[PDB]
Amino acid sequence: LMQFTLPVRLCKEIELFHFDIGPFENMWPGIFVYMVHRSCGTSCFELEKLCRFIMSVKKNYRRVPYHNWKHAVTVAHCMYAILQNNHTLFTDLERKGLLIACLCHDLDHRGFSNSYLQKFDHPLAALYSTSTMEQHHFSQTVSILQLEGHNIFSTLSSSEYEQVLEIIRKAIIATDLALYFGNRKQLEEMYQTGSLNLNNQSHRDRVIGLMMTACDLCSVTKLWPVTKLTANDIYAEFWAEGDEMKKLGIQPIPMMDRDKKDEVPQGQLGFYNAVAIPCYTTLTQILPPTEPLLKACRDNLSQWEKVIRGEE
Ligand SMILES: Cc1c(Cl)cc(Cl)c2nc(CCc3nc4cc(Cl)ccc4s3)nn12
Ligand SMILES: [Mg+2]
Ligand SMILES: [Zn+2]
Repeated sequence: LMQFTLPVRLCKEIELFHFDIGPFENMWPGIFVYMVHRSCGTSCFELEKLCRFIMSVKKNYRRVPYHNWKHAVTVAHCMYAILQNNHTLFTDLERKGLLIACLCHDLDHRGFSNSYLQKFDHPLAALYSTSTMEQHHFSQTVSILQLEGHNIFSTLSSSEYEQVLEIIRKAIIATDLALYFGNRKQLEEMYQTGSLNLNNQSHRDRVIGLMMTACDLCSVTKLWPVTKLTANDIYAEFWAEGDEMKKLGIQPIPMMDRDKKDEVPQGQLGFYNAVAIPCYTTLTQILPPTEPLLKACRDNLSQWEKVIRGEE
């Protein structure tokens, strides 16, 4: 009967979409367990195995500016908020699988894109020809699930276990933004022609893929100071990749070229209009209680519009 509790401010604000998990690394495991316990149940996982899993997941994130352990927990918290706001829509295995998938979705990221691994000719690019880093993240997740004392799913049947690992695999693969565009277009058509059916497994898969994009991008749904300071970590990676491209004798795209900092504000506008706003719009159409994500995203677009107008 060992409940996790949070100080009052965190207990109230963790329920909101725009919650920031804060700078105290040591509180992030407890924040995650708190979320598993309320979204899934105190009965979902054996506490000792869950803690051991969380700490090995953490040890397998690297000290990179953006694709780090803080990002993992942040993406899990956005999934927690979606799940808590859409209580009755998700199966017991989905609740179990999706927080784990979010915690694991960038395991062992090096701060480089799929594109950079292909141009560098990294061994992973020969092992996994598409969604290269995402196939790796899922491979690291199965490794950790198979360490002694780390099987958090040990009470599921063979077939339930296979179903949860299949939810996790698909959820992690869906965080490849290259796959997002086509997934969102199909969901838009299905919703607008009324063919969307949440009893159809291949439809559920698409909706979970869209949820994973929404959680992965959730920096654009925070309070503006969080959004703006997170953008600094995102560019610190992209600019390092740009430098590594210049070392291979390749002009990087402007997004990755630190010499073109001036173009960031306009680049953020394209990103909100082409990626983020379409993401949270379709999500809000399918799952109305996720509207606060769309509202926060549009508020951050206006802040980037002010940066261009020289008002910030
Ligand atoms: C906020 C955010 C999240 Cl949450 C996730 C991802 Cl993947 C992401 N990518 C970007 C970069 C968007 C872009 N910047 C630039 C900069 C220039 Cl000079 C030229 C073109 C572009 S296009 N922002 N971003
Ligand atoms: Mg990723
Ligand atoms: Zn991510």
